[PDB]
Amino acid sequence: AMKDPLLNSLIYVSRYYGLANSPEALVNGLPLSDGKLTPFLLPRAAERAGLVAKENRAELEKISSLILPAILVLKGGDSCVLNSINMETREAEVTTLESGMVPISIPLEDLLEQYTGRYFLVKKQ
Repeated sequence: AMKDPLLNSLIYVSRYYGLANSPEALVNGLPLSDGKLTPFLLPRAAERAGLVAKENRAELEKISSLILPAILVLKGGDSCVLNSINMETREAEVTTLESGMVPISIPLEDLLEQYTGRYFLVKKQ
């Protein structure tokens, strides 16, 4: 059972890129907090995966579909992958710690209420 939301989100993106990385490799040599990744460590974890991750600020509806999947920082130390947003149906597709590796649909309103305004742009090295 995965408990680290940022690690779950990073593993999903690594896998989306066909990059095989144990959760172990991704945290190797990093100083975790209460056993978990934080936004401060995530660029170095991404490097260990063969990715580049960079934190940015944007309102949710300003994030381009073109850069997805992105990792959203959510209130309370949580995170998810943003896979897509449909503005017609007002639904977002996200991958959460509870959904594991499976993207799920949620109401856009719900994501807006938890989103902090900060996200990671993730791409291959």
